[PDB]
Amino acid sequence: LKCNQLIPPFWKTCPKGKNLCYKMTMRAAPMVPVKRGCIDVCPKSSLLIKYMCCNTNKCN
Repeated sequence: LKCNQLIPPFWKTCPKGKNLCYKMTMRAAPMVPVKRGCIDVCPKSSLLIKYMCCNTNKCN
């Protein structure tokens, strides 16, 4: 599995046992996926911050 990076097509390889891709967005303004990488489990949505979790190549 590999995920995206922020702006640049650097992508970001997932380490073993950490094979989601997330992108962290705002609840108030999910315009910019401001944080990005691979995670063990789904980071959960909050009031101020939203996620989308997945598992696909250059998903996120």
